[PDB]
Amino acid sequence: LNVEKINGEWFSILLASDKREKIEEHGSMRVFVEHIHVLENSLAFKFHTVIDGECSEIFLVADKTEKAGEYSVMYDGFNTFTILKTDYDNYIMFHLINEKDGKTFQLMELYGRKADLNSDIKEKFVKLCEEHGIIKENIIDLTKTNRCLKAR
Ligand SMILES: CCCC[C@H](CC)CO
Ligand SMILES: [Cl-]
Repeated sequence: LNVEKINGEWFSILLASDKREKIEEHGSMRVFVEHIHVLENSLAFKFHTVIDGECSEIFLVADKTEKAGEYSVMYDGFNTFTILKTDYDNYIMFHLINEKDGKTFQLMELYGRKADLNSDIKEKFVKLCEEHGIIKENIIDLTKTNRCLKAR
């Protein structure tokens, strides 16, 4: 991974979790990326989210941890994440682990440089989710939901 090449604008495409409530319409992890800025020691994200039907912004900065490739950020508990796969100019796949209260769950996210991605890429993501114990019923195609695109 050449992390500098993930800089710039992205769209949230598929969102998946082994704790489905977290990514349902009112879940804390139901956020829609707008950009990722690469800094020397971190990744700075801008997201939108819907709160009571209205779009709103969320900004997070994730710091490099002591494990190469891994980043951490506080948001609804303590999160660590890695980049699973990317071609830089079309798709990126993230894997995240949340811890809160002694409990954990996984999130996986597929982002695109455009507002949609083709079915081949989506199906490959779905298979990768399954490989992490995230079942097909726990993968949401955000392109058929409110992603706050009008707010970008
Ligand atoms: C890299 C994943 C960012 C995930 C996000 C904020 C922690 C929630 O969907
Ligand atoms: Cl939308």
